[PDB]
Amino acid sequence: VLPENMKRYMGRDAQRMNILAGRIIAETVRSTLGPKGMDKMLVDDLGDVVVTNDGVTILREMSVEHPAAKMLIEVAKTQEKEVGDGTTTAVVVAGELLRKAEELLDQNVHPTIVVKGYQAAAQKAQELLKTIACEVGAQDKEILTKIAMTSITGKGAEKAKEKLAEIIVEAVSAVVDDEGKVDKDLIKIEKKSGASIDDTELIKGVLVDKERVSAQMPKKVTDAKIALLNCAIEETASEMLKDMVAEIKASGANVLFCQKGIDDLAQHYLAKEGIVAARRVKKSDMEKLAKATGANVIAAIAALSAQDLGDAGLVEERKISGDSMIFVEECKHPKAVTMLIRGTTEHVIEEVARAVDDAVGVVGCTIEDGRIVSGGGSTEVELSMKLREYAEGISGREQLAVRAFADALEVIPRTLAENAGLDAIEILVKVRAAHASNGNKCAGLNVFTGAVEDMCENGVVEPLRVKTQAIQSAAESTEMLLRIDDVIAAE
Amino acid sequence: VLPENMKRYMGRDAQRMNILAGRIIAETVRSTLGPKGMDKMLVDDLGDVVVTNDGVTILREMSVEHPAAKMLIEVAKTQEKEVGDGTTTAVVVAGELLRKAEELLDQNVHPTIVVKGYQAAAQKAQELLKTIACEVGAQDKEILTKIAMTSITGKGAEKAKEKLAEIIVEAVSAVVDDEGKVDKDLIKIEKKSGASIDDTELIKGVLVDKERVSAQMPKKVTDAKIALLNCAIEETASEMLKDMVAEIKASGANVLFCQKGIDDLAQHYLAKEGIVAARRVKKSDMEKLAKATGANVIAAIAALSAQDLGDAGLVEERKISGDSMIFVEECKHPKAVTMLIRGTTEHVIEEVARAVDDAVGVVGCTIEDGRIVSGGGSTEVELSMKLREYAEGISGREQLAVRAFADALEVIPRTLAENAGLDAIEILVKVRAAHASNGNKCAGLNVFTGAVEDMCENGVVEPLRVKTQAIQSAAESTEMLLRIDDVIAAE
Amino acid sequence: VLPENMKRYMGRDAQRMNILAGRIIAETVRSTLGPKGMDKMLVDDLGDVVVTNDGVTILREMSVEHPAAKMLIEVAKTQEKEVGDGTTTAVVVAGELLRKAEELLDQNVHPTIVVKGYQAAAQKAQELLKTIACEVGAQDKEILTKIAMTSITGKGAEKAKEKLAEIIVEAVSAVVDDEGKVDKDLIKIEKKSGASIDDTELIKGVLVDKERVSAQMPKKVTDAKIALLNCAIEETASEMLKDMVAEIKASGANVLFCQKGIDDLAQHYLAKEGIVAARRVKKSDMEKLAKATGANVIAAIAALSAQDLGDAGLVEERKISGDSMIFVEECKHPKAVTMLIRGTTEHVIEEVARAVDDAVGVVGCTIEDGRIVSGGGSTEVELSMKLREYAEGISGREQLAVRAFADALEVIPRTLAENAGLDAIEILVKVRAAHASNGNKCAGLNVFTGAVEDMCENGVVEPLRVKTQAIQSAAESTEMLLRIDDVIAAE
Amino acid sequence: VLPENMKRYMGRDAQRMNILAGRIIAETVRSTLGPKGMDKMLVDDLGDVVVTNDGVTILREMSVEHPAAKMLIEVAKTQEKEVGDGTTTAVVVAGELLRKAEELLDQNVHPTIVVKGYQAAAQKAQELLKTIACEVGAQDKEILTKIAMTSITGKGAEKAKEKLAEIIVEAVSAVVDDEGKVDKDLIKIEKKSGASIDDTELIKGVLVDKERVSAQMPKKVTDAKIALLNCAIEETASEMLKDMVAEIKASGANVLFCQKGIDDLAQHYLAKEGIVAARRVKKSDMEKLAKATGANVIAAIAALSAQDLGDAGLVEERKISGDSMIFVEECKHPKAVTMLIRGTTEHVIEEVARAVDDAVGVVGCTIEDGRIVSGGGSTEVELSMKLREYAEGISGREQLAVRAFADALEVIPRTLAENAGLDAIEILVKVRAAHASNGNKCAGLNVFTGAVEDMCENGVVEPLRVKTQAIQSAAESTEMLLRIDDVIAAE
Repeated sequence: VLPENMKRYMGRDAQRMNILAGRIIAETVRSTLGPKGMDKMLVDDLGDVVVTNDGVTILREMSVEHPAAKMLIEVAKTQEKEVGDGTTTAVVVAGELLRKAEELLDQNVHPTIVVKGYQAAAQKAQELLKTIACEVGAQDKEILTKIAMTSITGKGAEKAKEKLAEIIVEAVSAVVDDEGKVDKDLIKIEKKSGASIDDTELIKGVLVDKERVSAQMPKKVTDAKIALLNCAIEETASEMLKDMVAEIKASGANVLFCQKGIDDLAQHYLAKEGIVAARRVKKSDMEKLAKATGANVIAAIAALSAQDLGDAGLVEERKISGDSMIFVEECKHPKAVTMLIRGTTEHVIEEVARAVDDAVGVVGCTIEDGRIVSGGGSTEVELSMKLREYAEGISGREQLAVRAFADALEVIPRTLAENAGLDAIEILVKVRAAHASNGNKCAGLNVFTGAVEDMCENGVVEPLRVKTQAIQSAAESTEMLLRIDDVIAAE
Repeated sequence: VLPENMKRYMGRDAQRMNILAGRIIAETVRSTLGPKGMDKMLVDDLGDVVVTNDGVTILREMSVEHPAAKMLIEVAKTQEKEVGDGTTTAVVVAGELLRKAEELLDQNVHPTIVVKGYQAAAQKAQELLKTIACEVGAQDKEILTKIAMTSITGKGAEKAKEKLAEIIVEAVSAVVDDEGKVDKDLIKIEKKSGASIDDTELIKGVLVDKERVSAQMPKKVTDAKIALLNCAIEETASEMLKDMVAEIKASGANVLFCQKGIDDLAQHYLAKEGIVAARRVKKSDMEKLAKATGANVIAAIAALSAQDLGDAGLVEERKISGDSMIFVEECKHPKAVTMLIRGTTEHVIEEVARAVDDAVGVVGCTIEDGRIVSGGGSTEVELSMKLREYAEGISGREQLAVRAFADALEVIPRTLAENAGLDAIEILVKVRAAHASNGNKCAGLNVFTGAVEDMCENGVVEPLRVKTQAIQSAAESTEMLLRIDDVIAAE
Repeated sequence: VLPENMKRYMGRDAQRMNILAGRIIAETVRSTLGPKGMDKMLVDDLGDVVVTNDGVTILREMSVEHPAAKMLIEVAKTQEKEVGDGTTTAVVVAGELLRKAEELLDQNVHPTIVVKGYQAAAQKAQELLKTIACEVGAQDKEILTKIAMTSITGKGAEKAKEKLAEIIVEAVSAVVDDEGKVDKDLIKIEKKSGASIDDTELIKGVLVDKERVSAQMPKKVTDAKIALLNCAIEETASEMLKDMVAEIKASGANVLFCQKGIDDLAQHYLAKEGIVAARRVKKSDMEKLAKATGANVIAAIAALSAQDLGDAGLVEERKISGDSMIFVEECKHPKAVTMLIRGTTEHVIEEVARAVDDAVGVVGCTIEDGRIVSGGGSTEVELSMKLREYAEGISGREQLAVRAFADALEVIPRTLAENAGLDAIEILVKVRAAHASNGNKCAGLNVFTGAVEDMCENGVVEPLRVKTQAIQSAAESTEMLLRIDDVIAAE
Repeated sequence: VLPENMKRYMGRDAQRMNILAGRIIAETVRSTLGPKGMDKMLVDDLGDVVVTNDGVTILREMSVEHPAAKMLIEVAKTQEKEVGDGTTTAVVVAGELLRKAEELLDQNVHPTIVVKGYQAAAQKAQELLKTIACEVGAQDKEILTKIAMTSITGKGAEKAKEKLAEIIVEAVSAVVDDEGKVDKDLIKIEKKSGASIDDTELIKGVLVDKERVSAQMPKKVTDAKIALLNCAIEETASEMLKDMVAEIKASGANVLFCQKGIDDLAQHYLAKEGIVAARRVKKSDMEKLAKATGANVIAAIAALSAQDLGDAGLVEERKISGDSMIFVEECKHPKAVTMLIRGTTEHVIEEVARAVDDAVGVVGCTIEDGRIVSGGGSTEVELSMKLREYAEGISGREQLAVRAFADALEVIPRTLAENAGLDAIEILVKVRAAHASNGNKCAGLNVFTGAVEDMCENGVVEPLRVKTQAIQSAAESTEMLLRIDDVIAAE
């Protein structure tokens, strides 16, 4: 039926096969866990080399075959859609949770007991997270930079984490509009090598990596009237093409962004009419320009009127690290901003671009949801403490799964310290002792100095939503696996 | 003749081969039997992963080769066409019934005796079901929610089974029209992630997952005049295309649903005329809109007149979980309603969508047929009791098959308790003892607590039709097999 | 010469090969012999599963290779063309007749003797059948239902054999026209699941499984003027297509049956003119409609005139088991009727449809030929008795073949009782004893109770033609084989 | 040079190879020899099964490879072209004649002696046949039915040989025209199942298996004006096609036979003009109709005039065994007649059709040549007697071949009696004794009773031409072989 080399497992072997498939990914990602964790280099058939620490990105780029690992990927994609960050943590938690479930199955605990115990403990776990959640001001500069920096740290770019936090916090508050909802789509991530990471700046306008199509055209336009055409400026015969250019002139437009190309013949006439133009404009760029300038993207020139033109106070061609780019600024009511990321190398600012793509997200989450929690594994410990007590009240066979559920959380405090090169046993004893006496607001592990520390005092915090989503996704994906006991695959 | 690997059986081996083919499916489905049963993950050649408990769906998606299993599938499809739910139960009953038939053949009971005895006992079985059938009010809220919840339970979504029963009972009574017949086609199943299961609501109108094709177009239309065109709004030259748009305007239409695409050039002119439009409308959507608004779907614009326009009090673009959808509501006499299913994950509400597709069905059956019966295997036990007495009066060789027929019903009480992890022997003794003394309205097994209970008191009931169809289909499909003694297959 | 695997026989081996080829089919069909016989499931390369007891149908669907079995098929097709029923009996009789012929060849009886003896005994056999033939009234309700029921019995549908006999007897007398000839082509066999077998009814008009192509069109037409066009209602441009519709209107036609499709544009204009239409009409349907309404099927609209329109008192769209069908009734002089077969399942009424296709045939034969005979093997016994006496008068070597010819008839009394599970020896002794003393009108075997009974008293009779055709075809096909002693096949 | 499997013989081995090749066919046909002989079933690659006794037909249908057997086939085709019947006899005589020649070659008789002796004896053999030839009246009813019946006997259809002889004798005398020559092409052989062999009748007119193309057209035409067109009645546009129909009407034609198709549009207009039409008319049918009616087959309608129309008193559509056929009768001077052959089965009248194709031939030969001879091997014996005496006068080595030539004739008296199952030795002694004493008009073997009888008294005779052609063809084809001593074949 199947290619010679392909193997099949069934019944209890299908269960172990599935846990092992989950173990392959879970083991792969848990080595990237933490600020002191490693990264993966994925190299495709075409020679494209992608180096990252992002779990779902690794899972999207690599070649995963087994359905079990493919449903794990779906969980990783949920993590991205909801939080962005914590892609590793989510898989690691679910990984150990599955290991504990398989140990229960080995201990002759019926799958219906494992499911019940997990779903029970997860319901209380989220109640406990909401109980220990610390309320903060949605627009508090301090916590806004604390959330941001938490994600930033453990990266080479953390040398400028103060500048990075500044740019992201301001960008979020800029685009939040009302009080409030943060739409990431209002902030563009633009990256150009040159200068360093400290130089990165937020530009309240639209910056595109385009130049003025002809050396004969003006290098700047003031009180700019922006026209957006998706139809190429290409017409046979210079008489009709000239009329086209005269029609663009007739609109009162001074700046022309064409999604498609512009014929060299048209570029001559466009220059004669004093019209500055940029061709081959990205679909995204056409949209950002419409958002900022209020320009209306027109299909057919016949539909283009003076009322379809957008406004910009100044559209100017500027050079950065030698490269000519167009800055669209001083717009009446720009609904888009551009973050210009600087750095010593393209590949460095490629990492920064992704790092801040997350940071700008989690800061927005912190504003939208005014509950944050301490990091360094403090919450996971709190949950281990209280759920162990709950397990005793629950009793029966269910107490077996509930105890394992709570204990599963210890893979994070442990593997974190393991990647830090710390004593797995002693760290866990000293952290749990310090947590138990001092509290959750006086705990967690600082792998940066290699000692138990007050994570909250040190500004090591993360949104409640991140923590509760991690529990939600992990628990329901574990139950998902547990619900399946028969795999029917086509050839 | 046949590919090396393919095997052939003949005569008595063809009989055993056929029973074994039926055993393969019957064994596969009986593991999914009950609220505490498992589910199957079917993964095709393209990577599509489908996780379900539905028997016929499993049989449609999987690759079945043997003609015997393919005719079993036809039985499973009959179960869907008639009842929807109970796809597993029907196969399991028929499975054991075939096993009992093969035991009779082993006991040297002529196939004509097995057929006669089964057809005889099945005739009395349906008389017995009609005898024990409990009459209920067709519009009794209580029994309507009891039928609904019976199907709902054993699912993760049962946490909100009260909300789900509420939505389905109201939806059925809404579309029933006269007293009465329930047409499922009048209720749309729409599912969008966001919120939870408690939030699911019934919208007396038509909701489609479409947006306003241009940002320039109005976001809502009051006293809406809906036009339905299946011809794409695509015409070479802006003069003729403009005339087309002017012709749509001429109708008095304000809302335009086009089954095909709308050219960007047309979208400009449509906006200029204040016409709101949605393109690429699904064939189903074009029909639901015609049903609700009374709009007449027009092929050629030449045929479109003002008399072909449908009415809606308000057609409005609303965002749900960020996604823009069109709500068509306040129609004069809407003949279609939309059930908007909410939940924390797309894959969760994918299961809810199917769960309520059945629930809305069986509630409609309960209204149309005012007879319901107790669940938990109580009927199957009653039948075992009375048919054993009947068997004694029948006598001859026929009594052998009649006794086996009645005993075959015990696979359900047994496998149910087996999936529950209960004592197969003791449960059956305690249930049959409790049934015999207390009655059928004071019996059945509650696998939810793992004890014999009053299923009727607990609202664990199902339509008589479900139970009688299970007997009808199983008995005639067993006889079908029994009638065939020679398999003639092409290469 | 031939593919490795293919075998060749010659001379006396060609004779045995041919008898064995005849034995393969004869043995296959004799297991289906009788009301208590079995059926065959034929499954082709495409997955099509056909379950039947009809001999020629089995022979048409299966893959027969040997020329000898292919000429046997030709005999089976003659049986269908003449009688319809008795497809098994004919082959079984010929099968044993060939076995007896091969025994004679083994006994060193020259093929010219075997041929002479068979042709001699067959000439007297038909004289004997005409001698014992019982004359009945051509329009006697009683014998008409007896002939019908004889064919019907031994089927699951026999539970309603009284309703079925009623429908067929009335349908035959309805279409017989003069006194008389019954043309089966005047009775349509239509089958729709829903209800049961008792509900089957005869509709003196034409019922087609078509709906009203548009929801805008009238759902019924009174004093209907039916138009029949085989040209599709498809014309480029709405001006010419409108003129086409106006031309149909001009005819005075109110109902339009188009053999081909109808363009959606035309469906709009057709509705505007109040013309009801059905497209994709089957070639057969176009003919039945012409027969009933007297409508003239027109190729080109140019040829269509008001004189070409047929009449129906009422053409109405009605729903049955939910499905929309068109009933064409109250026609002035309908020359076609439709039998609407009801039942609990499509596959059940698929069997009923074939069962009554035969029943309506043999009743027509009984009317056309006023001679019928008793069943249960009574005639075959009578023939064994008298031909044994004739054999003695004939003498010589010819008497050897004549004795074997008469004895060959015993395969039917025997295999019938064998399929019934009765004593092959004792049954034959008790039947022949009862026949010899009481007569042919006081004999035959009742396999329904498993005892010798008066088949005539019990209404177990069949047309003389059936019995005499069985002898004619079997004898001449045996002689056919006997005449061939050399097989010359191409590669 | 040649495919592995192919063999080559040379010199004396080429001679034996050639005799063996002739023996293969000669042995194959001699089993079909006589009224009590067998037949052959030839089955091709497409599944076509042809059962016959005709030698040349067997040789045409089978696959013959060897050049020697292929030249034997040419002899068999000469037999058909000249006589028709006696295809077996001719080969058998030549077969033994070749065997006797090979025995002579074995006896060291030079091929020049074998040739000389055969050519010598064959010259006297034909003189002897003309000497014993019995003169009969060319139009003597009695001998005309005797010749006919001789060919007819030994067939299942001989039960009606009196009816068959009647039809053929009348048909021949009908078409003979002058005194005389019989042209078989003037008699059509038409066969339709239904009725029996006694019912076969001769229709002095033309019967074709065609119907009236439209139900709207007249079913009969009196004083019919027949038009013959080989151009299809197919014209784009109804205006030009109508003019075409009007042009046919203009001719005065009432009946139209079109060799090609007739468009449905034309069939409408043809009916409106009262023109009856039949399409797809066979090329042969177009010719027979021209012969009978005197109608002139026209290519282009432009060439069709009123003078080209043929006459028939009545052209009428009649049903036979249900099938609609056209009878063209009462023509002024019909030059064609149709023999309508009836019978219980298509395959039976397929044999009758060929049987009478010969019978009508040999009766014509008997009229054209007023010499006939006795059958039953009487002539062959006479020749053995006289040629033995001649051999003695001839002497030398030539006498060896001449003796063998005469003795070769004994294969017919012998193999005939062998197929009859009679004593090969005793029969030949009793026949030769009876012949020698009583004469040739008082001899021959009657295989029908299995005794020597007076063949002439019993009406067992055949045309002299048949007998003399058998000698001519056999002798010259033997010499042909004898003349070749070297076979040069291409790869």
